[PDB]
Amino acid sequence: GSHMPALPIDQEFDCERFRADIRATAAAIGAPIAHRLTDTVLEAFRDNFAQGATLWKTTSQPGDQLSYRFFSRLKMDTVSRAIDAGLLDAAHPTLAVVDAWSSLYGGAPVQSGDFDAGRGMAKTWLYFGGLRPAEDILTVPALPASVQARLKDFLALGLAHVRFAAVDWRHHSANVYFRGKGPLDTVQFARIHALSGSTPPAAHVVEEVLAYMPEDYCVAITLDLHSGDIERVCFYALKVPKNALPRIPTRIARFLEVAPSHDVEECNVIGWSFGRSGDYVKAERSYTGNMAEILAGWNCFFHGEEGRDHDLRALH
Ligand SMILES: *[C@@](O)(Cc1ccc(O)cc1)C(=O)O
Repeated sequence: GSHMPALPIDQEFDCERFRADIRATAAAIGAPIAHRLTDTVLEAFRDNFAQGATLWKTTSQPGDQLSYRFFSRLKMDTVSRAIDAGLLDAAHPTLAVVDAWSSLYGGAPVQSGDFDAGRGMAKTWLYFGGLRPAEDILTVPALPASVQARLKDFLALGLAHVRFAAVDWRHHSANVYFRGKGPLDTVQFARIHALSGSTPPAAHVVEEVLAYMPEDYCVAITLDLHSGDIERVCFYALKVPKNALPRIPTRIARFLEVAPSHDVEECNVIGWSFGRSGDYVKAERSYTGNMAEILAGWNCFFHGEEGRDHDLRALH
């Protein structure tokens, strides 16, 4: 239009440019778009995106959603806000576990938000504020007996501290984020992979995941919140530079190429997800608000850096 403003090219979060980039990136990777829903998310959580690290995610699954996420600096009840805005059932059965988890340690945990371009509110992510004993997370009364039962299987693998938990609002499951004292080796990999029910992989799949883990490693476990079944596990490598990337699916290569990053220090994340329904690769990519800074503040370890958790080692 005859004096329509140019979308900025600088680093600072701009909401109108975000809307355009969500649309462009969904199109670029062949993902679905929900215009109205996307506008509702952007209106409800504008400040969260502005003040946190806003970033992208997808998986190598064909046609999978283009997701967009805020990692929070502004601490507030994002779940209540989601419900106010019409983005989440007020009767969702996972609300009780999310409130329990959020209320721990006198309310220290901080919620972040994970959305899909085609489907709206996807996940609520909880940073718990340090290395929490797995017990504290897996034995809140809101969790049924069959979920709390899994505690002992985790402790038996030396997966004894939890750093994050992410509730999936379509599937009444949670991804629980552990840090193990490593190095991660072949046998520890196999014992973790075995939880998923996935067919054992060839030796080079494992060798490659092991080459990209920090010494003290982060692994997410997908837990059905009714049955306690484990569907999936996922091993993460954070801030992998483009010239050091592992072998990736062409869909992930495309994603990393087309999704824009405006951060001073670019941040790509690669997850190797293994699961009974099929393996895949997850990718995340920085957009605005300094993803790397948030992750370092959480005491995450970056590819190529020392990767030793001293506090953890004093506890084990
Ligand atoms: C894990 O790698 C989990 C993880 C994965 C992606 C992002 O962005 C943050 C955290 C960890 O280091 O705790």
